[PDB]
Amino acid sequence: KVFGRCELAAAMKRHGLDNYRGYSLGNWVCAAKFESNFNTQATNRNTDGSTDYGILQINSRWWCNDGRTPGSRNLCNIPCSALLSSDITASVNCAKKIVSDGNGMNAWVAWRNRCKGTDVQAWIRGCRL
Ligand SMILES: [Cl-]
Ligand SMILES: [Cl-]
Ligand SMILES: [Cl-]
Ligand SMILES: [Cl-]
Ligand SMILES: [Cl-]
Ligand code: NA
Repeated sequence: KVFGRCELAAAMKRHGLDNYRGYSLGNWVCAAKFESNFNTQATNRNTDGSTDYGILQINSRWWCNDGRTPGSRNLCNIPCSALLSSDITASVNCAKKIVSDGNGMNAWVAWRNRCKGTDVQAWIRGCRL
């Protein structure tokens, strides 16, 4: 599913991400924009052989099981395919664990490089929330 901007903002808020660990909703929308262009089916292989999955490009090295990432963990206790669903529940619940891991949203390199320090409220501007 390719979400609309405000559609995704509303779904993330309903799933409790708004201000989660202090990160306002626009941070999460901005991260999803640059990780996946709001496409739940996005996948991308990493140089180390792991793969990133879903709207927030969650990595099989630590967070989900895809059966082909040697030496990895599955700390969200989910198949990586669950992160591709039209229902964002699994991606949200896993993102909550990731963002609590110590480095906050810096875990998402694209958030650090493209969202951090910017006017992230622009990502939710105009949305009925
Ligand atoms: Cl957009
Ligand atoms: Cl915001
Ligand atoms: Cl594996
Ligand atoms: Cl599995
Ligand atoms: Cl933080
Ligand atoms: Na894994």
